[PDB]
Amino acid sequence: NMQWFKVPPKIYFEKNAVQYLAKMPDISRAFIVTDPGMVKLGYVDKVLYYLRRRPDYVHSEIFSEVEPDPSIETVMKGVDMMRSFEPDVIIALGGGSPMDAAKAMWLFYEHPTADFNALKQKFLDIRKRVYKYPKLGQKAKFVAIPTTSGTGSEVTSFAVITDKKTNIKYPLADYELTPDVAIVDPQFVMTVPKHVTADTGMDVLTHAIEAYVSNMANDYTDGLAMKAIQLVFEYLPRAYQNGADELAREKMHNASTIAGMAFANAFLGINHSLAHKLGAEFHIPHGRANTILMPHVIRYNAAKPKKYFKADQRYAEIARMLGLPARTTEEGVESLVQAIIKLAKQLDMPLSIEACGVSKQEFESKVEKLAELAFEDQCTTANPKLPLVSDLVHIYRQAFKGV
Amino acid sequence: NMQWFKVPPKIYFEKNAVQYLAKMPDISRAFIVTDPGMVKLGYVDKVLYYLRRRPDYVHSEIFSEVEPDPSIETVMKGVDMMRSFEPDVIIALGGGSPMDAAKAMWLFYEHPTADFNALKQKFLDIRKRVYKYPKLGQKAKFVAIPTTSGTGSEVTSFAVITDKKTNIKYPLADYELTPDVAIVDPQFVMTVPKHVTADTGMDVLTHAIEAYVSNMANDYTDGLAMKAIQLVFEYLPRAYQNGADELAREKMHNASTIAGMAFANAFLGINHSLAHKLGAEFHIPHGRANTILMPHVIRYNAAKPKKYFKADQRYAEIARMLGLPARTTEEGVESLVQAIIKLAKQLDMPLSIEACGVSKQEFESKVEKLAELAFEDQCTTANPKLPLVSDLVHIYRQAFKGV
Ligand SMILES: [Zn+2]
Ligand SMILES: [Zn+2]
Repeated sequence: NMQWFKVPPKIYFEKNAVQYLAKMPDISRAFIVTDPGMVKLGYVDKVLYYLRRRPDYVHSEIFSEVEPDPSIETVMKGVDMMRSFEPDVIIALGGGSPMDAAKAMWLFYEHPTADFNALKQKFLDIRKRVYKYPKLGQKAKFVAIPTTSGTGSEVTSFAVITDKKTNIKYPLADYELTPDVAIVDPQFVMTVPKHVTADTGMDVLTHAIEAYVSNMANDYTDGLAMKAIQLVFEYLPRAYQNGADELAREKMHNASTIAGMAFANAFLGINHSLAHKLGAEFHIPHGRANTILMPHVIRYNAAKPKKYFKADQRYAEIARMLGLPARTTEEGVESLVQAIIKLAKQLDMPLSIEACGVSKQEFESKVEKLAELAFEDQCTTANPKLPLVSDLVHIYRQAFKGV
Repeated sequence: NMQWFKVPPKIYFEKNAVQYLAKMPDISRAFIVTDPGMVKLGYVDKVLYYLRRRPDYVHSEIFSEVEPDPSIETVMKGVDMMRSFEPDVIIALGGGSPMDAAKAMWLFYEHPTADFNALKQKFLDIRKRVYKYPKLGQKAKFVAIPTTSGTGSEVTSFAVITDKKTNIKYPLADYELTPDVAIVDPQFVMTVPKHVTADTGMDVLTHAIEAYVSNMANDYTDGLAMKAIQLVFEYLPRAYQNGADELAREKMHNASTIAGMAFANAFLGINHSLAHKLGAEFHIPHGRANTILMPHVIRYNAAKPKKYFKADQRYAEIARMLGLPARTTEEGVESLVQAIIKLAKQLDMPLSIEACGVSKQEFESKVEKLAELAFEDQCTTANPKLPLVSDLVHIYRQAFKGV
């Protein structure tokens, strides 16, 4: 009946936070996990530069062959290199893919006695307050360095790896995979194109709102989630209109992590469940799908359940702090909805599934399937109210019309 | 030029959070550091109860001879017992005194090669972003369990130990003393008398406000500080009027830790500097002294410096979020001041140094001394603007009249 709050014990941020790698104690062998993109932009060179500046010599190995939605094959390939190389630090540089991929290798590197076939079956129960295999004695430290703003994976214990010969998406639980250090350096976000600045920027906002109305929300996550929401409405338009705006980028990158610290402990809701499946089926970007769904999900969650429920009031708290009309809970909710629609328009994002290129026959033929899968999504468990599959169908249909 | 944010990697909270000690992995020998008060209330029995419920036998040693403002003699006495007992977990149960005392023993237990005479001279530079002696390989885990709401010491790396044959107060730096686990259980706060509920409750508010206008404030600490401020204005009156109010106690205990997470990284200001010396000289309780000074310190810090300064605007942000009139920065500031005066009155607290029993001759004879010492206080370094000793004299004089 108790609750817990967990984050990386050290988060370094502001520009050139990456320079900590020149100061970080007790590291002689670094295993860098990333993708070809970060290598292309010389971001890996940036990391290696500060390791060279250490008084003692540092041997480094690079693992760049990481694909979106990392597979087990990719993981075990990395583990094999790690076991021969034996790093005392693992540096995950990139988006959610290299982050989750690196976390997975870290697990099997530290626990050679672990089997993936076993992990496939055991599921993440978000009611549990202790890891079966927590961090006790590890041979390598884990440093997360996100390059988007963002997934906030640099503060979570969540690692997901796809199977391919099945294609089921498996979250890895029982093992504690929270990074030892998170380096939130905005210099890595400077180059992000504007249409994904908008996508990733709205996922941060979705993470924070969902974390705030989650049935796991607490005093510790509430303040962080609220702050994240504030920062997005303040600087995401600026970051979009001008990606050279250093202040706007610094704020969004922090908001991404702060939103992460909230949902790492409070989890999410059906918005991500609905977006997971909608985006995988029609190849719609994650944050783009979240924006289309948000107006309709908030209205559903705000609807007092058929009959202690507070989701409607909590949505109004966000409006009230945003300085929006919330004299009553009902209008406060709709104010928040309208603010999000305005923002979405500023970022030139679609506001319907139909606007994305999806037919109405292509959609109606898949809606029952996605609704059922969405319900099955782990994130549904933390939604302020457990929905019927029919509730998710209705939301999807409203989302197709748009708003 | 980078910044960092650090907290205990695991914070357990809500009622019966102490039950984690039955689940906490890899502990066979517990060294409990506390004071006679916690033993009297059976709080130590509560801790020992859950250690017994572990599958494996747990040998426990208790160290209760801890006095307010712990001395080095107390520390080295504890270390000697630890070295013979060899605990794999240290449990600090109590207020700031047993917490700081336990942290100090932990240092010398883990680092037998450390000298206090050496630590006396090296000072806490709050510009540094790496510990000279961080947590790498420790033979004992540190569990902090606060019983007041509170000092928030259960999340800081700050340990202070008095000398007596000198009586200089020495913060211990270079060594990383952040607890591995913080257990914020409101069952330990239920019995706190109401006049100290008010004192400790207002110190939380002082920690949060100072952390928010500190020159070290950042996106991560701002959200936490703001949340803390909200919780106090909402539940501190309730906690005062009725100490059996379980919700009010749970909220204040969380607010204490959340305020801690903010100032652990953002530090404080002259309010604590002024309160440290005022309280040590006239034996005025910490939070009681902070309340008398706050109206006058906020007005000073809000005053635009003689000539990027934002302290005035940030004070108004607190008023605005509190729903107070802040149409302009100037009135927003004064609104916050008035809200604090109202609160102080609800808690039946004094509003002047004279109201505490201090004469006007007893005061005027000491004011230069305290002002000079206040300036010298470490906390002054993080104040939004560096004050002259004369500025601190004026504040002290305004505080004597009251408001
Ligand atoms: Zn997301
Ligand atoms: Zn204090």
